[PDB]
Amino acid sequence: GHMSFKNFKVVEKMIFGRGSFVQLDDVLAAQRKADDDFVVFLVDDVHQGKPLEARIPVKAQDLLIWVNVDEEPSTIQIDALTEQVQAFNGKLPVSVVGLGGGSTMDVAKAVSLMLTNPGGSAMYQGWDLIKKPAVHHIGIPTISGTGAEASRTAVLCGPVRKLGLNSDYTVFDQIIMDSELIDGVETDQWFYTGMDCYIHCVESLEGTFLNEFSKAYAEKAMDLCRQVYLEDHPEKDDKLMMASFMGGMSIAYSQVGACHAVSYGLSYILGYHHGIGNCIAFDVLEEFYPEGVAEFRLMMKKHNITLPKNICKDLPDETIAKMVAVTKSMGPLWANVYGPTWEEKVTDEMLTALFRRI
Amino acid sequence: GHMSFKNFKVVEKMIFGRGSFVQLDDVLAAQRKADDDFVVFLVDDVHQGKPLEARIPVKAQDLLIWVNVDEEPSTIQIDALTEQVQAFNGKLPVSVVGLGGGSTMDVAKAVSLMLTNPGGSAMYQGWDLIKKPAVHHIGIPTISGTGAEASRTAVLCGPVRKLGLNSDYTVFDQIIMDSELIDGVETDQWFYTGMDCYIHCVESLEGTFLNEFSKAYAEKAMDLCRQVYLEDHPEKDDKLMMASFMGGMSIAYSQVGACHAVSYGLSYILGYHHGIGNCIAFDVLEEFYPEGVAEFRLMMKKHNITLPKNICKDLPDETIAKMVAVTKSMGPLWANVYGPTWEEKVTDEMLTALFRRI
Ligand SMILES: NC(=O)c1ccc[n+]([C@@H]2O[C@H](COP(=O)([O-])OP(=O)(O)OC[C@H]3O[C@@H](n4cnc5c(N)ncnc54)[C@H](O)[C@@H]3O)[C@@H](O)[C@H]2O)c1
Ligand SMILES: NC(=O)c1ccc[n+]([C@@H]2O[C@H](COP(=O)([O-])OP(=O)(O)OC[C@H]3O[C@@H](n4cnc5c(N)ncnc54)[C@H](O)[C@@H]3O)[C@@H](O)[C@H]2O)c1
Ligand SMILES: [Cl-]
Ligand SMILES: [Cl-]
Ligand SMILES: [Cl-]
Ligand SMILES: [Cl-]
Ligand SMILES: [Zn+2]
Ligand SMILES: [Zn+2]
Repeated sequence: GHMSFKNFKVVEKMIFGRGSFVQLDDVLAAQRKADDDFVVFLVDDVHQGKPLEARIPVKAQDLLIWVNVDEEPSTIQIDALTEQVQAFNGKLPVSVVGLGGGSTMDVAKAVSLMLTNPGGSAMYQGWDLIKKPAVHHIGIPTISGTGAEASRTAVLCGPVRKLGLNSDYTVFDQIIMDSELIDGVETDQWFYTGMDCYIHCVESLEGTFLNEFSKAYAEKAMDLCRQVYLEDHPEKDDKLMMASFMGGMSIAYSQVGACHAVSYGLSYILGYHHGIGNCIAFDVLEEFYPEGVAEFRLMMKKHNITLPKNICKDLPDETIAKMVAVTKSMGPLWANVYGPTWEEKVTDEMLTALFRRI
Repeated sequence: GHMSFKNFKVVEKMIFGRGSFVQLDDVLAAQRKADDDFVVFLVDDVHQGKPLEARIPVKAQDLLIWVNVDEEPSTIQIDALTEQVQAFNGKLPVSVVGLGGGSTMDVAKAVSLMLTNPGGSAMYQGWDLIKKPAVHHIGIPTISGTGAEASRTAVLCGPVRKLGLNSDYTVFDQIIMDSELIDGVETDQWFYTGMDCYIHCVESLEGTFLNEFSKAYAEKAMDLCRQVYLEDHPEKDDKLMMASFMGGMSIAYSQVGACHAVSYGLSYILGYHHGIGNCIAFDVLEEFYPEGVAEFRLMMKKHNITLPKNICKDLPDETIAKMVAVTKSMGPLWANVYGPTWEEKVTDEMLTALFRRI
């Protein structure tokens, strides 16, 4: 035998450019072989009533689903959506479009997978469980930072917990990166989601699992984040969309760390959304990432960002302990932070003290 | 109608990591459906007698061709190689491997194309002329900087001139980036080929045709080049391989400029190789790229690089004029430098004066 590095599968086709949403209809047309071939549009319901709605190239035969992301995606939701598509028409759609953030894009990835992989989405939560190629699927981010447009995963809250459908088949066939679509995101959520990128970079770049491929992508996306959140460039939306993209590219040969691991306890037990949750966690992690936290804090001041505080002050001991146990279980993240002796530092007590500061 | 941005097609699968050459045999095995399915290895003849030769996973049925790159690739060469493969076996090979620099990788791309596209390689020099998908093809760079592992082109000297087979079908199906394979490149050629990356970045980043996608890739590869040629990092070979890669990625929404346009006259009339030729040209282009040329010159001093000088001092006027006319004809490059009024600055006299300084 020999050791193997990951053979990394990327999004094969991409359009970058402001206004490029207008090209979606042509990309779709190339998949519509028959007159009646149809497309599923999964669209974040934030876009309902906004200028983008009128531009979505929906045909008479197509299925437009408004996705509500008040809660992040779940296996139940995926399974209901996949049955909806199945009841809508006897034919497979020729493409599934995810038009939204990480949540909606992940919904589109997962639906496109479940349309060709029976048994429900929970069954495929894990690594390389998907047996058949997905329906052709297109990702179109309308808020930048998760890198979900680029990744091989779709993160779903299952019967227990948030875990991804990781597979080469998960990857979008096509992405369209049109930063006009993000120009209206509100300041706080713009900050929360873009900090998903920045924080991920900081974590990855301090990790024990890192090569120069991932390092170069993470460095440059962090650089782009600094330009967006500390400077004032006319191309700020294109820069942030590019950062997001580069972040996603960096995932291959890197890992997250202490912020994601903590954030994961907050999300799973207290229902905090992914972006805000990482920001909340990062602000108590100055001992892990002193430079990144200091810079993050200047970024927050620059943009009048106020994080909620005292979230965990009065919670029952038992609820803390549940977050502690979830966080502690994320071995590969803690190994990324501390190396193979991580179990000696990642204690119930050290974690409890972090959560009590949030 | 609407405007369209390019829908950029990238290498779909990639392995990055030192030692990953050992994985080539497994990647090949996945293409060998029948016992007797064969592979073509196109290998730069520099590797003959070197440690790499013994490691190439050549099977009894396979065809190993030593490619001599004393001259850069030509349509005649491509056509002869494609006929050799055709005479070797009645079946199509299941993959074509290019193991070498830009020259060898481009030979592999072009052979893999010609095996499924009859009529000779000259006929396909241009844009999107290829009618049928290529044979599965794998690029494995053994000297870093051209970005040819990433690009949609294969540059061949045709009946006239160097022009590429540009097509989405040209793109490698798989790249393997193993910087162990570049650790032995000699100082001067290491410099010439890595400067292909750096100079390309400088040109692109000053261009009128540039978006933030290409800008971020070009910036980061230029950053990596600076780390390699001005600093002294233990990971210098991984950094340069990554720079090369990122350079290739930047091509989509950018263009070259005055260095490539000049260099092209030198190559076509005087037979200068691509890397050295760009270095030779760049050293007279301080008025176009003052900062890049100054830095390039410190890089040369750091590595005891001496460029040949007085190349054109005594040439016949007529030979200068041929280089001038070739260089002047590269409109899109000159438009990248000066914008749509470029014809008023790009004169016979201005170009002649540059060439007489080389
Ligand atoms: N697949 C992956 O690799 C990956 C990576 C990181 C995170 N994630 C997942 O991504 C999800 C979070 O994604 P996210 O941070 O983009 O947030 P999101 O998709 O939940 O959206 C956040 C909010 O912004 C709103 N929004 C979206 N586009 C907008 C626009 N143009 N204008 C105004 N508002 C807009 C949404 O309606 C929602 O209120 C989580 O479920 C997380 O698990 C996935
Ligand atoms: N397809 C593209 O997008 C693209 C882009 C830029 C340039 N190009 C083309 O690339 C070609 C030049 O490529 P290049 O600069 O890599 O040089 P190359 O392929 O010609 O090789 C240069 C020299 O280095 C030697 N070499 C290669 N690997 C080595 C190793 N491991 N150790 C020692 N010596 C080694 C070669 O034998 C040769 O002498 C030109 O034909 C140019 O037109 C193509
Ligand atoms: Cl829904
Ligand atoms: Cl929340
Ligand atoms: Cl040859
Ligand atoms: Cl030469
Ligand atoms: Zn995240
Ligand atoms: Zn070049």
